[PDB]
This record gives sequence, structure tokens and C-alpha cells, in this order.
Amino acid sequence: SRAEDYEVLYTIGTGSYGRCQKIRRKSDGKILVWKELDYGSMTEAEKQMLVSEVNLLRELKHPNIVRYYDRIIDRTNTTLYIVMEYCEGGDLASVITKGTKERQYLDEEFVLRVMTQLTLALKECHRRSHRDLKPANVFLDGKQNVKLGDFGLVGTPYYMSPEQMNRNEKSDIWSLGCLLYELCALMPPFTAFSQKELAGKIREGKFRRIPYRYSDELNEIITRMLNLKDYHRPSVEEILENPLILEHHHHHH
Ligand SMILES: C[C@@H](Oc1cc(-c2cc(-c3cc(CN(C)C)cs3)cnc2N)ccc1C(N)=O)c1ccccc1C(F)(F)F
Repeated sequence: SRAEDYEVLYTIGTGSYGRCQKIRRKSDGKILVWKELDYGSMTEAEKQMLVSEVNLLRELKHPNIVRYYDRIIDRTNTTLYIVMEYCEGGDLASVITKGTKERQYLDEEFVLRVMTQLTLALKECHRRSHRDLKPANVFLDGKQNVKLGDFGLVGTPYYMSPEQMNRNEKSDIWSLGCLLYELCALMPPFTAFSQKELAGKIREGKFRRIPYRYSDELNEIITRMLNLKDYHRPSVEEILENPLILEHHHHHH
């Protein structure tokens, strides 16, 4: 459990937060990644909070939750390393953006994967009661698995549920609703330039149908998650009972 145990291959992302690197475990050669965080400029409280958060990541083990492996302390450089599984496919935001650029929609089969495995991510999270559902916090591994990251655990809040927007597990369904709709449409269900305009549209509750390449069945379910009334949204359970969702849409080792 020392930085010396891993070798850095190269950097994937920079912050902000700090830095994310693809690394290799020396004992076996397993490819992982770790988040870098320089805690040198933090008070004692912030550091007790940070330690508080990290103890959480150690608790969740689930095939659709980005897997925590290790936490490494380097008091020399005041650097904290959080080591996790490598998700070779990246985040969903990039996939959506890529989709926007080369003007190519994604396959319904892919949406069904994301819909299925993330609904199971939720179901796990609600049970342990968190993480927030947005493209940036959703990762893909090398095996068509879909994993939820730790974000949440200036910009327009596109995914804000009608009830929040105000003063609930059903609020999460809405957010998931917005995420799949964006995966299909390559754009959020409600767009605007100001939050106030946004708010006005969300209270109206209208949006385009997702593209016609997507089945009425898919459209209907996403549409149901975007229902203005929280109690009309399908629960995690009604989502999974849907005829669209099959075994091969689940995670695989
Ligand atoms: C800050 C960071 O956080 C997370 C990163 C990962 C994660 C990302 C990746 C990526 C692979 C690639 C493709 N590359 C081959 C070109 C782009 S990103 C690989 N393994 C990972 N474990 C997973 C979870 C989190 C998290 N915060 O929970 C993050 C977040 C969003 C987008 C990029 C990053 C980055 F780049 F810093 F890792």
C-alpha cells in the first residue's frame, strides 16, 4: 500500500481536483488508475472530511459502481492517491459529445445497457440509505459494462427534477430519465440559456420525442421517467420488469 507498489504509465486527466493517471500494479501487472490529490493546503477539518469521504468509497462493492481498490498516503509530498479500476471506454459525456460531432446516434442496444446497469446502480445506492447521475459520472469498461462514479458523493442544471427545482428516490428516476434521453437525442430534454428559462420549460414538461430510430417501447419508458409527477415515474423495479430489458443487457465478468 505504497505509491512504490504501482508504476505510472501516463496521465488521463488534470484538475481542478488534481490528476488522474493510468497505472500498473507491480505485483501482477493489473492496469488500474488513481486519482491524485494534494492535501497540503487543507485545514484539519477538510482533511477529516476527506478521510470521511474516502471511508465511504471503501464500503460500496457493486458491479455497476466504479470499484475502489486502495488509498495511498505520501506525507512527503502531501499527496493522496485513490486507486480504482480502469474503465477503458471513458465517460458517457465524451461518448455523447463524440456522437454530436460525427453526427452518429448510438445503438438502442447500448442505451438499453446503460439504462439497465445504471438502474441497478441506483437500486444499490437507495439500499445503502448519493452519487449523481450525469454523463460525466458514468464510465464504461472493456466489457460493455457501465459504471457509476463518485461525483456528488456556473453551469445550467439540465437534470434538475421539478420537485427539487423546488423544495426522493423518484427524483433520481427523472435524472436517469434525462440522461438516457440525452444519450438517445444527443441533447438534453430541456435546454435554455438561463436557469430561469430552464425552470420554466421543465414545469411545462414538453420535449421532442427521441429519434425515430429508437423503438416506441424505449421512448415510452424514457418518457415515463420524465413525468412531471414524481409518483407517475416508474420505480427501479417497474423499470427492470420492462420487456426491453434482457439478460445480455446486464453486467458481465
Ligand atoms: C476525474 C475523473 O474521475 C474518474 C475517472 C474514472 C476513469 C476514467 C477513465 C478514462 C479513460 C479514458 C480514455 N483514455 C483511454 C483515452 C478517458 S477517461 C478510466 N478509468 C477510470 N477509472 C472513473 C471514475 C471517476 C470518478 N471521478 O468517479 C474523470 C471524470 C470524468 C471524466 C474524466 C476523468 C479523468 F479523466 F480524470 F479520469
